[PDB]
Amino acid sequence: KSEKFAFQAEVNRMMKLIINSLYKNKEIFLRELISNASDALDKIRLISLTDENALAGNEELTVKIKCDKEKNLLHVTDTGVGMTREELVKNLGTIAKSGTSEFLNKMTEAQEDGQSTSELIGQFGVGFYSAFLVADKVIVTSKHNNDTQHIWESDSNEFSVIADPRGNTLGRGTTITLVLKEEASDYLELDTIKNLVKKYSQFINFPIYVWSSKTKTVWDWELMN
Ligand SMILES: Nc1nc(Cl)nc2c1ncn2[C@H]1CC[C@@H](CO)O1
Repeated sequence: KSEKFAFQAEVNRMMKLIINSLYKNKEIFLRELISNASDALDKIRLISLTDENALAGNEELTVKIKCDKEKNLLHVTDTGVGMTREELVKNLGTIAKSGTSEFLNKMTEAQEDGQSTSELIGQFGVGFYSAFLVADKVIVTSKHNNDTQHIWESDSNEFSVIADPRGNTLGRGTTITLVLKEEASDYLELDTIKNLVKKYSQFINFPIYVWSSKTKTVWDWELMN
């Protein structure tokens, strides 16, 4: 079943531009993943204004983050609109999305004339690739109302997509899972991530939770808002 794909040339070049742009600010990857989740949440919310059964698969609209230090994984899950198999292949593997080409051009000039590019990335919502600053592997599990649950996975040298054998566990939404580099083990620490989630979510119109503990050990979603 597992079908392999090569990234489109432009995306390879875009990945490199993005990476070298935030290379001294690796922490910004989290802000972009949260921003992406926010976008996905706004889409499903707008769709709910028309489609009455829009939220059936998952009546909540949240962003939930969890550190799995023991597995060296960081997970960013949203109950947003999700992506069908085709959207996983197209949105992550190519520049087809309308204004992505515009970003490639502006981001290239800006970077040339010493202008800030940090805002461009957030502006055109192409911050997903900054995950490769702290991850050796990025896995995107997604469930869209019009398709079954799939998994996209990449080490940046190519990518695969397979139907998720685990069935439909998300309900609706997306999970970005990062297999962190050694140099980034820090992002496995609750205190660190929790701090980042707050410094980058105070402007999100959706509730943002981090799976934290007290310590007898109590585990539950802590609202960072
Ligand atoms: N979390 C995401 N949810 C949805 Cl529905 N789409 C996403 C998400 N993260 C990334 N994408 C899509 C939109 C931008 C594109 C390239 O980063 O991939």
